[PDB]
Amino acid sequence: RQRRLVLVIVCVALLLDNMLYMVIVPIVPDYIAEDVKIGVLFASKAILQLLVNPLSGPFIDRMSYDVPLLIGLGVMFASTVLFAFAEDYATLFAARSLQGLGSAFADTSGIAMIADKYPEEPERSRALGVALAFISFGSLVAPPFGGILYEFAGKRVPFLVLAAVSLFDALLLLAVAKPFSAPVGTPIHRLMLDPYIAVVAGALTTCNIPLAFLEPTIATWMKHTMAASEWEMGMAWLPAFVPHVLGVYLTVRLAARYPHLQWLYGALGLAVIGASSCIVPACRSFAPLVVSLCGLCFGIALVDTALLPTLAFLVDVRHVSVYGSVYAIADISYSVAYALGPIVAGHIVHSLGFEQLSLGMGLANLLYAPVLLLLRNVGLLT
Repeated sequence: RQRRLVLVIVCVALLLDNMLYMVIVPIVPDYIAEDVKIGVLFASKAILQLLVNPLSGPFIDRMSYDVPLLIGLGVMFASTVLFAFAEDYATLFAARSLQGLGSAFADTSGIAMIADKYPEEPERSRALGVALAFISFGSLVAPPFGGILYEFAGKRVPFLVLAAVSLFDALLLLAVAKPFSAPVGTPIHRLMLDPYIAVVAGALTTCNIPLAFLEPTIATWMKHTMAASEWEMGMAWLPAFVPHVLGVYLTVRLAARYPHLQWLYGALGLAVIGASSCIVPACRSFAPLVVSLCGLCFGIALVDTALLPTLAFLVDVRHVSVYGSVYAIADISYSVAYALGPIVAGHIVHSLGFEQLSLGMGLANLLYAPVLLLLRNVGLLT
């Protein structure tokens, strides 16, 4: 028990958190439906994640990661009960913005708590891997079932049930950890100018471009002239979970036998992601495409559970020992591709076609692994 009971509560608060940013995409254009106006609504979540994260950086490391987590959970509960009482454009826009703010306040605090409660070499990696696996189980296998549940019942009862469950989890966390009972960190604008952190931030912002750009342009490529039914459009990302957990487990296991090596895994993951992005075109069948998607999803875990604890290690070694405003920088890095995707992907696909942007993403991905080589002396720093 002890610290382990908190980890389960935080992890579940992230599984249901990622369920909602991706169960509303197929629901939006059943009400409003000239296509540029609907693009901004889908980009509202990531836009607010860039204008609140720098302001919420120093906020997190000032009151021990509890009040920000509770604030984020409350805001997201408020935003969940608003998606089910909405039919017009403005209400959905406001709900999406509130969801983005709640994510920006909650995910960083949860990751910081997980990193703080497990200070050690062989346990922090395991905790972060568990958190990432719980995130992936909510982000990659849930929306297929949520779509069927909405098609059967609707959008009122399930969303209210989700809000009730989120409130239950928040109340459980409040009862377990009591914040209302009787170290100056490094600011972001000076933490950014670190040669050993900018590379990691760039790798994080580069390893997430293919996921942000494949959606929502993969459906119009599946249905267009290649034998696409309706099941194999929502069931094309579900068999993409086993490689992810396998990669997370493999990287966590290999991070213990070899302690020094924490850049080779990132380079290999980036290479795999680039190769998968390059090979995703030119597959005139469902099975090769789903295999390429499997490889693409597997490559991301290698980068994630090899460059996520590296930030904590660096901020502990050559800075002050507070775990905040660093995962905020990581979140800023991660929330740029998702902001740039649903607005530029359609234009790029219409102009150059779904055969050159994929190679461009692959070439960009295979141009940073050499850059990730300036992380060879980490662990020797004194």
